[PDB]
Amino acid sequence: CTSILVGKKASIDGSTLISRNDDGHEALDPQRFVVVNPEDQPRDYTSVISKVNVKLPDDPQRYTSIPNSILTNGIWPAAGINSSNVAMSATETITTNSRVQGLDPFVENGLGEEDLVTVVLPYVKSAREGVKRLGSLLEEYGTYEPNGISFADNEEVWWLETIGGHHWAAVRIPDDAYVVAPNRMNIDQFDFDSDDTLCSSDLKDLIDNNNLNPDFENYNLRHIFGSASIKDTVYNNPRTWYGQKFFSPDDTADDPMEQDLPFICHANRKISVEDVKFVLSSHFENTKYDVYGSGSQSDKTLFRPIGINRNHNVHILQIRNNVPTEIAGIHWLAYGANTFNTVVPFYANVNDTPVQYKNATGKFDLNNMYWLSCTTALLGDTDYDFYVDMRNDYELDAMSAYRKIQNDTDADISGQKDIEKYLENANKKLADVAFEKQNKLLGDMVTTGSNNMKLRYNLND
Amino acid sequence: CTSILVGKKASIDGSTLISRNDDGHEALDPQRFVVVNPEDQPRDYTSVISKVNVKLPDDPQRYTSIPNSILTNGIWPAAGINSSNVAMSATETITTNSRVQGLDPFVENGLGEEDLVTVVLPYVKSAREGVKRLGSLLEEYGTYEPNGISFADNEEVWWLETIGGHHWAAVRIPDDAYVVAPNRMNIDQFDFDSDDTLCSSDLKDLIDNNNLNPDFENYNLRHIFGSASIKDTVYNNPRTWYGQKFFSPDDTADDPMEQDLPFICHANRKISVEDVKFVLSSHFENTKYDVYGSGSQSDKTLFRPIGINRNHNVHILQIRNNVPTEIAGIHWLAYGANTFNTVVPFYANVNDTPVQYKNATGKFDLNNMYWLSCTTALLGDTDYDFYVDMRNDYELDAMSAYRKIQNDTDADISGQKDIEKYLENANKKLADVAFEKQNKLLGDMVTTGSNNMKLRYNLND
Amino acid sequence: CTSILVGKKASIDGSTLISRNDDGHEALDPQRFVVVNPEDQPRDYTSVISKVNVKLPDDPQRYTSIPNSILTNGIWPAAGINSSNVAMSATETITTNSRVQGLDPFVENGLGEEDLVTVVLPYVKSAREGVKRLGSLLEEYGTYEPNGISFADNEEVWWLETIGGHHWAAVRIPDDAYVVAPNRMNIDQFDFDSDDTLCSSDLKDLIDNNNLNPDFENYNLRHIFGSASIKDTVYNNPRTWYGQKFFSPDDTADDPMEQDLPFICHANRKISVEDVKFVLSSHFENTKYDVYGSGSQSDKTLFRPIGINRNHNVHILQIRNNVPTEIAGIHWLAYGANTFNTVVPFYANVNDTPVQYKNATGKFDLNNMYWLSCTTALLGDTDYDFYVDMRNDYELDAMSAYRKIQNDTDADISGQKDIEKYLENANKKLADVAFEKQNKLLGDMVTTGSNNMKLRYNLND
Amino acid sequence: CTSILVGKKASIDGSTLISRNDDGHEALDPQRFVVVNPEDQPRDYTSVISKVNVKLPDDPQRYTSIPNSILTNGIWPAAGINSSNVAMSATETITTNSRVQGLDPFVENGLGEEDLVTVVLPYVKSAREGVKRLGSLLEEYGTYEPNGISFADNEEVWWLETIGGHHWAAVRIPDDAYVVAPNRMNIDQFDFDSDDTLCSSDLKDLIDNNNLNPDFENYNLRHIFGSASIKDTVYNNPRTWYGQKFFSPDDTADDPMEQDLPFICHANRKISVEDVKFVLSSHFENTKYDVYGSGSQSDKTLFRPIGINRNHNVHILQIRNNVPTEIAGIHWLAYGANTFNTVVPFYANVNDTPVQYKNATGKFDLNNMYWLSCTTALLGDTDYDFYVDMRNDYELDAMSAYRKIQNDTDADISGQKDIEKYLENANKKLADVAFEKQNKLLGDMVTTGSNNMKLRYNLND
Repeated sequence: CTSILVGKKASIDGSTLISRNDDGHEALDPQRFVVVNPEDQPRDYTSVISKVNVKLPDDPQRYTSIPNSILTNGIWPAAGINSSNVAMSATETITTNSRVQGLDPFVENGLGEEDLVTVVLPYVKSAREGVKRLGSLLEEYGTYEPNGISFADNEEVWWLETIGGHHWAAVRIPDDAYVVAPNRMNIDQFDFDSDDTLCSSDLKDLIDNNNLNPDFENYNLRHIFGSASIKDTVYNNPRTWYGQKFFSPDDTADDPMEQDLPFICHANRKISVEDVKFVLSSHFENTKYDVYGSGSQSDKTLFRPIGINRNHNVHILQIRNNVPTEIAGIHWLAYGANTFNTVVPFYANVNDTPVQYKNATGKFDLNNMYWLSCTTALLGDTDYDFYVDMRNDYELDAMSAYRKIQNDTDADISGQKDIEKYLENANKKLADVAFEKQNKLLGDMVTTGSNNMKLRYNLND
Repeated sequence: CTSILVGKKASIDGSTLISRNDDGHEALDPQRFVVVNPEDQPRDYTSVISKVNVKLPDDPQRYTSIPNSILTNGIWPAAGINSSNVAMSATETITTNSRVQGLDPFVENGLGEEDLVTVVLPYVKSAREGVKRLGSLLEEYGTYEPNGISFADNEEVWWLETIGGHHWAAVRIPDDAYVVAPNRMNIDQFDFDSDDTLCSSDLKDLIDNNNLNPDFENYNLRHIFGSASIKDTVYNNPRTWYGQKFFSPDDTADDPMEQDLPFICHANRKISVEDVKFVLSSHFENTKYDVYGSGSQSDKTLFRPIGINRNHNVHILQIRNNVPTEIAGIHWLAYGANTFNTVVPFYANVNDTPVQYKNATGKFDLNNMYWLSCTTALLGDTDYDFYVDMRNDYELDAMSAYRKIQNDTDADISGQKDIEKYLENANKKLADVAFEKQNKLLGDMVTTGSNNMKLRYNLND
Repeated sequence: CTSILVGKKASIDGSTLISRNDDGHEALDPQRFVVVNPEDQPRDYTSVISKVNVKLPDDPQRYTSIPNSILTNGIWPAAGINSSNVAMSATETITTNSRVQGLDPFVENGLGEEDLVTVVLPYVKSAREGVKRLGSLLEEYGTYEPNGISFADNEEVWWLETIGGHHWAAVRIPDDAYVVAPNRMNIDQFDFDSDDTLCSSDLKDLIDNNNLNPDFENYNLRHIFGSASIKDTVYNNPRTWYGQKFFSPDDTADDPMEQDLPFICHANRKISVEDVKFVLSSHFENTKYDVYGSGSQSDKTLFRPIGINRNHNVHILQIRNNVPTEIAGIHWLAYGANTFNTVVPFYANVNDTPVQYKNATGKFDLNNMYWLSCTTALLGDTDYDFYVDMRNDYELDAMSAYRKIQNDTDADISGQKDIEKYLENANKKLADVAFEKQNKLLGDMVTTGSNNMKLRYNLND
Repeated sequence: CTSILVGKKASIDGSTLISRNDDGHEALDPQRFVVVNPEDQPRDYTSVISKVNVKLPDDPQRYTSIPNSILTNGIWPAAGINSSNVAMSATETITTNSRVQGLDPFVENGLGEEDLVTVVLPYVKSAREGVKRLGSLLEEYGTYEPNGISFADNEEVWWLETIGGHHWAAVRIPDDAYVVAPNRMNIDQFDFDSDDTLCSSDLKDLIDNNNLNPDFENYNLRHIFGSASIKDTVYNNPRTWYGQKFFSPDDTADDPMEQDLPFICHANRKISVEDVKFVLSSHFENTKYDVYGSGSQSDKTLFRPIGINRNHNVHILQIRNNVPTEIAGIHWLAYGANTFNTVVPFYANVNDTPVQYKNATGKFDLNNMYWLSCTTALLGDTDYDFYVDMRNDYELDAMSAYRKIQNDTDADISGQKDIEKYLENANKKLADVAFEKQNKLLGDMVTTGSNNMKLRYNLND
């Protein structure tokens, strides 16, 4: 996974943004876009992987989610926005080390990424409440994974990292800052006296009493609890670097392998949703590390890209401030490898979701946006330079169309007597256009690509 | 397309220059050099592509133009000079983005490059009037394309860029400055209240009220309304870079991909017509990005060149100041890929145009300069290093001959009782010499090239 | 051609030097060393190429010359020294541009390189007079070529460049300076009012009144009248660069393509004849641009070398100051590609020339130094690294022998009752040794080279 | 040849050192180690090559020498130490130029390297006397070669260079300095009145009166009398550079081709015999110019190495100051390519020499150290990286053994009643150990190498 966080003074529109590529192990695994209404939310939750049992409050809020179609390993809701306009994305798999694992081992029947959104998001009314509730659950039930989790509301953005079986720490991202986070523990310098941090009450004592701190001065949490491995230099650090080079070119050096890139960054400009999707779709464009580029075979395959075949979904959760609260929450969503899709700005304030995004099953169905998007990206991968111009045209054309619908819908929000019905209609329009444009792109690729098949022999007359 | 603009204090002769390569989608598409006399100008205009219907004034001025021979997609006049010695070239396709397109979408039945010179140039008496008329027409009819348009008179040079379906902005190029503009939105730092700018009356409000501005301070129009894409780094920015490296070597760094190259520039010397034609004919000579050069296959094909197979026409519109107004307007013109042609300084103050430049049809005819020039450039492309010395000799020889004719014609202008007839004779002499030299060049290439054919076997005795 | 000029305070011996490689279009074209006595000089001269007719004074001075053996295109005397010890070399083909050619075109029945030494050198008694006579002849008869011409006497060295059909400019080289000049216009910064310059009386007015000056300040003649082309960067500038790198290493940068290398230079040491011959024989040794070196095929062939297959003759004209005037004039001479020859210091104060240097015809004859030298260089070219050690040995051995003869001849000059006969005998001794050593070199190359033929099979016992 | 000189304050032990690789034309040419006793020294000397006849004094001193086994071209004694503990090595072939050769040509019946040690060393009692005697003989008899000659006693080290047929100059090396000298004239800045210089009485007049000095100020003898050729950049300068990079790394730049490397140098540490042998055995290790290294074929063969197949002998002549004079003179000696031998510290104060070093003939005999060493080095050359570890072990083991014998012999010197018999016994022990270790090395190489022959097929069981 790759995550990007943006504070409300750092965005182009004064919104908060939290985002993640939901990358799995297998390339394909069908995803659904689903609103969980309170009557359908469990009060007695049991996980599939760990068999953890959690009793949940009887007053859950409605929330958007991105559950797996195939439920063999549980729900895996990934991310969503609740009716208090709180956003949450879980998880970014991060790293740990043997010194802390030796003191606080993973808990086999604890919580995992399978579970976190389901057991946290419906029950909180701010990003800080989300952090605190998740922290409480980790302390009580434990976890069997090293994870990073983002929270946001219209004011604040937070990043929480889990540490061993029960511990955790979290930082409020400054309003004017952004973060790019790969699969490596991220939190660096950490102030135990700050109003902008939270952690296990015993965290400082854990560090101090067990000689966990490698540094002569101060506390850097990933130095203490995380990794700085050789694998980090190729799997993780280059992703951070490329994102920081894009947003902070004059503050970022030219070593993608750097182990101490800052966590919190300040861009040279305000950040758009388009900017976030670009980085989340990237493959080190204009460097020798681009698998579609001009580098040697070894350089082209050295680094894990951000856009990747096993992007199952990408979500950008936006809580806007330039609008009434009933349209503030936007669950931007796309499926499949991010090179050939576009995120669609779905209104989160709805009771149901569009058919092309809700209805994927294990059966291949090109009327569904998961399967259609995956198919497009695979074809594109076979000859990227041949298809990229069509791709670029499609991106501009589709995003323009989404924004027109959003602008029109926003403009007429006043006086609507059935808001959810009004916004469900807007989301249907968005999904319809997204499907039509995705389908037209694949058709254009198939038509032009077929002219360029190996199995051809033309008379040039 | 690629455009170059030169202010009156920046030129070697105190003239204004606006120029463009008229690049199309197909490599070949026959062009004509045509004077549209007032009786030939429509009063009720309807386009072919969009079916926009524009009622035009009943007092059009005579103007030069470069219409397509084949009228399937409309007239496509490209550029010309009117009898008020105002020059116009339309268009340079530029870029846009989804945020502004979402607010002011393209207008399907609006104006396009097909139309602009025809509906603007005949009705204005200054460059500034051209800007204002085009602006009004965009507001009245809309547009379906993102375009850059140049205007000039003997005093001023202006660049207008269209923004969404109806908006626009324009900058007066400083007298001592030049611009190199590729297919990317160009206007950068922008003062709405400056004497040197014009724009939509609502442009600043559009930006401010809709959070379009990505920058912390000030207004940069291409930051706001344009693109800074990966495709820009290979398709657009290197052309700007190569031109600025040629004119401003000590003010230009060594990164062709740079996204924030200046719009307005100041050269280290005064600029000649020969200089402009060189840059408009270039292919990154003496860099690894030259397709005819020594670089790797990937480097050689990485960047879009300026001289290119689909140069349909190249024009340099010159309004001179060292001469009586009746010979101030010069419509420099050539056809086909710019590597093997020369621009000819046609006097614009004429009622008709020379046969070798006027009469191209869809039938291949090597007596016509469009077909002859394309044929020369194609053969030259097959072995550039073999033919370039003949090419270079021809360029000097031809340009010298044109300048002799111009100097002689200028010198005898006083007392001429029929100016148009006098200048038509001069243009006939220019076209006759241009044809003879183009033909001699092709002949020399065919004669020498035939000696070097693959299908050969010589006894070396 | 490549020319090198050295002022009297810049040479190791206080002499003036002017030199040139006389490079033709065809590789071989037999040359002769000939003294033209007054009775054999035309009074009614007509050229072969242009049919120009020039009435000449009835009092010509004796002069050395290097006429073509084959007179199909006229005499082509190249260079010589007259009995006033004035030296002249004509010409170095230079460049021009279309702006000046349009104002002052070439004159088809004008003077050319075929003619210049013949119509100027016999009639002047100083280098400055040479400049003025040539300037006057250009005004009276015109020219059909762009040319650079060197003049020298025991005090001064001048460089004249022709500009269009009739104009010209000339610079006196500072005493302590040198110049390296390729086939490109050379004169840069120019002070019209200096005693060190001469030019067309209307030159400044031509520039000022016709907007020829591209620079914001001052007058740079090659900026105004010459070229700075892409071809210059590979054909011309690297030769200037290599020479300046050799003489002025600490004042010369590392870009061979530089368009604004200085005209007038100051070396870090005094300059010898051996030095001049080295540069005139060079092929970018110890750079990737050496065709005999280690660079890529494209780098090895990118630049025009100074030593080259079409070196027809090389001459270094020396006017000495450490000796009586009767032995001051030395016409150093060699034939064929400069890689495998040596210049021989012939006394110019003679009435006839040595047979091996005088008698080349169109019939191949290895008893003649032209054909023998060409043959040696061709064989050497086939495996330069294999033959270069023999070459280097030969150069030292031959030059040592010439200097011994010169030293002995100089030492015994006092009291000689027939100076011309005494010096003719010395020249015969010089030519005899030159032939013997050239022949011995070729013999050694043939003997050793034959051992290394492809057509071989040896038993290694 | 390559020579290294070390002043008495520059050595690790306070000795003087002069050294040279005696490199011939053919790879192999058997050498002998011979003491010439006074009764066997000619009084009427005639050379073989030049047939020069020299009457010599009737009181020659005993001296060591390294004559050729095959006397076809004369004795060629190379180097030795006389009974006054004066050392001499002749010669290092150097360079010259045509300007001085033209004034003072080689003398065909003069002295050469064949002769010099024989006619100088037996007759002088100091290094300075050696210099003066050689200078006198050059004036009396002349020379037919350009040569450098080293002299030393326990106080001083001198370098003499011959100039033309009769001239010469010499510099006393500063006590704290070293020199590395290749086959190029070496003496640079030169003070005619220093007590540290000696030269031809007319040398300054020769320079001044004949304009031989190329420099604006001062006298640099190799600028005046030597070469700075292209061949120097590959044959000579890189050897100087590599030695200076080794001894003076922080005072030496990174251009091996540099023409003005200093003659006199100052190392960053004191210099050992082991250090000198390393440089004299080197082949640009750890650079791309190492023929046994990782460079391209052209880079690996571009420079002449110091250790080389035609090292016939290497000698390091040491006059010690830490011991009584009767054991001060050490004639370090080895044979064959220096990559696979070790220098042995023979005491010079002896009447005869060890059989393994004295008795080589033209018949191949592996009981002799010349043939055994050559054989070892050839085998080593066939796979250097395979044999180099055995080579390195052998060098340490052998040098350790020699030093033990030297230390024991030095310690027991007092009271030895027959000094020559005592030191001849020591030299026998040294030669015996040297042979045994050289033989063991070759045996180990043959044994391990045989396992790695191409002509093999092993069952891997």
